[PDB]
Amino acid sequence: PITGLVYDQRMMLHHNMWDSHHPELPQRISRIFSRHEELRLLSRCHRIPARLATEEELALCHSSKHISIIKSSEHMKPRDLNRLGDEYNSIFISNESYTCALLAAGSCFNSAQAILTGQVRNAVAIVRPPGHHAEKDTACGFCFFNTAALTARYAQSITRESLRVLIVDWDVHHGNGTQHIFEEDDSVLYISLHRYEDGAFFPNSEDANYDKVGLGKGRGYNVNIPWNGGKMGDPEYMAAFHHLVMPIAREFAPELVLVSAGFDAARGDPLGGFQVTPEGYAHLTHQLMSLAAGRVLIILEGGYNLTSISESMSMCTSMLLGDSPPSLDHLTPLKTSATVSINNVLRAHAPFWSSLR
Ligand SMILES: Cc1[nH]c2ccccc2c1CCNCc1ccc(/C=C/C(=O)NO)cc1
Ligand SMILES: [K+]
Ligand SMILES: [K+]
Ligand SMILES: [Zn+2]
Repeated sequence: PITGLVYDQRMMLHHNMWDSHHPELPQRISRIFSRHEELRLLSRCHRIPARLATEEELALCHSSKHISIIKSSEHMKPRDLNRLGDEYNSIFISNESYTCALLAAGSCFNSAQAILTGQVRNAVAIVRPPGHHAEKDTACGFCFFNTAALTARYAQSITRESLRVLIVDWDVHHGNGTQHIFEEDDSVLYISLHRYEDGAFFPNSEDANYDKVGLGKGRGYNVNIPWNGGKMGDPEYMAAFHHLVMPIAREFAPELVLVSAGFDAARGDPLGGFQVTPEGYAHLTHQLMSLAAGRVLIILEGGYNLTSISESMSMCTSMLLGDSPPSLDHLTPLKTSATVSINNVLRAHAPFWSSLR
């Protein structure tokens, strides 16, 4: 019945030297942590310690070349930090970046470890920098290493090779890194809900479209739910969970649920442009809690409204603590394009999941 929570203010050291007003702020995790305390949530949680991930552990998903390059930034002058950052898409690097990335990954490892050994049932991870944009061989979208993808591989390493892990990505952006890493894998099911706008939205690749269902023996284990036609919210995401996410999740029957929990699809986020409410995230969380005997780990990704992400992630923790879900309203009607999007995904994954038809 116990809920774990990991947070370490050392992960605030990662910062943008040239634009201190960059959205991926250090206070993102501190504000969220503060909110948990204000709402009597932190006290009801078991504090899981943070730790450094090992280079051995990074190698579960990342090439040795990529690891060494990011690792070397620890001892770089500001000038070389700048040039290294410009070699990636949307990446800023400081001398503490590599360490914070290791702490973020290491924190989720211990959190995953605590769950699988029954030390806790579920857990929240207030970490930064994010990870789902990080590829095997490169950094991208404020991400250095793919925390979620590494946590899945880590979880399998301390249990069994074929441990069925479901990764749900409700960050408003597509987790391009997490998809590519498990694209041929059937042990790790990847489901992502993301604003798409026919490729006109970060990370601007058609890899995020509904027709990308996986490769080889991984066919059907990659579920892209791409939104088109502007602002989406609770009605759309609940409908997506009702008819796609949860039915596919039950058939897959995961033994561990990892949530790439960005909160930029939240109401009030300057980047996402969506309007998912804290009550909405609570119900998303609650639905996922019915899977894998409640073994759920909520990992922070994006989210750039300090009030929105503090209120939203706190709601998720409240649900994990077993609290009653708040009242959800105005779930009807949906934007028409949302129904169309869900219908395209259903059509695409109908051959692989009988629970859809
Ligand atoms: C959004 C933003 N504000 C800035 C301020 C200074 C420097 C770069 C920036 C950027 C990045 C612009 N590149 C495009 C881009 C890249 C990444 C993202 C967010 C992705 C994300 O965090 N997903 O979880 C959004 C837009
Ligand atoms: K996503
Ligand atoms: K997969
Ligand atoms: Zn995002």
